[PDB]
Amino acid sequence: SRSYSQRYAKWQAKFNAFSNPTVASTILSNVSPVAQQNFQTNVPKFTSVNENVSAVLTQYGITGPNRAIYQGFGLKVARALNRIGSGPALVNMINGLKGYYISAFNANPQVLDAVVNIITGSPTGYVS
DNA sequence: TATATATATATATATATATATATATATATATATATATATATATATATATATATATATATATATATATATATATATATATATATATAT
Repeated sequence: SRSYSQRYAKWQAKFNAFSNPTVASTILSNVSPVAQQNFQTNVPKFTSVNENVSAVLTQYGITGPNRAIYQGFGLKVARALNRIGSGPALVNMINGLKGYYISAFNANPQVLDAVVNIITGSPTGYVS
């Protein structure tokens, strides 16, 4: 276990280390092509979500930051999908997620279902 | 010891020719400048008057696009760390 004093102390030491020209460049240049792979591998998956969800939002007349609300929701759905996969667990996730957005951010349930209807292909609850 | 010839100089006497300068007298031509008088042309600037075009900036008014940051609101992805929980 670690107290704040300890949390910070070590954080500082590592931050300092990293800031060193040679340390930063050593690490970053070594993980360059690796990171590139990872970025390329997963990012396109979410871009397509942003696109399709955007299309939906335009059909629903959603503008400004309100689009951003639903986009965040959609992205979250996709995230869970990637880290969990479709089926039961995803259903459990989406149900809670909807509750989160509906009541915490006053997102419109109906539109939220429209978002799910794209990413998953249908509203949740039932697997299909 | 003298004389002669051939070259390298210096002088005594004047003259001539050829080059390198300086002056006395004016004029002419050709170049390198400076001025007196105006005008013209061509370039290098500065100003008086406005306008136009092209570039280098600053602002007044809003909007748009492209990059460099900071924040407001959440979410996502990718990397750099710290922790909460176990493996």
